[PDB]
Amino acid sequence: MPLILLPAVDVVEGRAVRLVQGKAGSQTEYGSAVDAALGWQRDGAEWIHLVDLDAAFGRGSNHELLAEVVGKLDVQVELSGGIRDDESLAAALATGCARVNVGTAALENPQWCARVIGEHGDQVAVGLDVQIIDGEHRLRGRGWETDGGDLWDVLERLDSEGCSRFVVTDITKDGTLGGPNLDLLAGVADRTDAPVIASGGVSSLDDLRAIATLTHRGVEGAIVGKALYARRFTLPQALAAVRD
Ligand SMILES: NC(=O)c1ncn([C@@H]2O[C@H](COP(=O)(O)O)[C@@H](O)[C@H]2O)c1NCNCC(O)[C@H](O)[C@H](O)COP(=O)(O)O
Repeated sequence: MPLILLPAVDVVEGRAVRLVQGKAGSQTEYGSAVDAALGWQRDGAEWIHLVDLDAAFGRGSNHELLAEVVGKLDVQVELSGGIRDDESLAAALATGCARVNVGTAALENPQWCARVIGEHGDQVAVGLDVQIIDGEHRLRGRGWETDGGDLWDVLERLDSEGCSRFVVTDITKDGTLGGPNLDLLAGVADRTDAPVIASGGVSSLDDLRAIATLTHRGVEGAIVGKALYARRFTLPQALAAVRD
């Protein structure tokens, strides 16, 4: 089965934006979130990775707009950002999205996260936001502002709890067009039976072909942000590339 592509729509104040390594001063803007989402759908997206960046950064919410976007889309939505308790989880799922991602909550409230995993199964994936410094793989929460512990210990815990799916980002590569971290992706995929979704750094069609070589090891999909918005390549080119 080919690598699934998930065009990203990261939302700040109703707008589709990109950042370089999550920094405030690096923001590029690409029109309304709804137009971005419908545009990728028109180009053939099977999935949209829809993120509330304001919620992720704890500075506000785009929930009502995101609910409208999910409602308007025919294709499947992976919704993320600020899902950290029973209210926010239920509100996300009530949009009718295909699944959600929790990130910070896996680091800060492992007990809640385990119970959510146990009751929601395939509708909840966990985002692992990784920073590697001197070979030390650390997780980051709260818009990458906090340390969330050792990647490998947390990965094993979530795997033992029956976590359905992992979304793995190298925060150093995110929004850089510097290429994906194939070693990190393989490392995670080899240490869980759960499918892995690659996120961050894709810069070319060759980058997608490289990720596609990991599909047999557990890398089921790839989230693509900047490369699409910055027009490095088109979605149909990308869809064709993961098959060639
Ligand atoms: N500093 C940040 O950018 C950031 N801070 C938090 N998030 C996201 O918030 C969501 C969970 O929020 P919670 O911590 O659970 O409240 C997770 O999906 C987490 O990745 C962040 N990123 C969310 N956006 C993910 C992408 O970066 C995008 O989906 C593409 O993969 C871009 O990569 P590319 O432009 O290099 O292609």
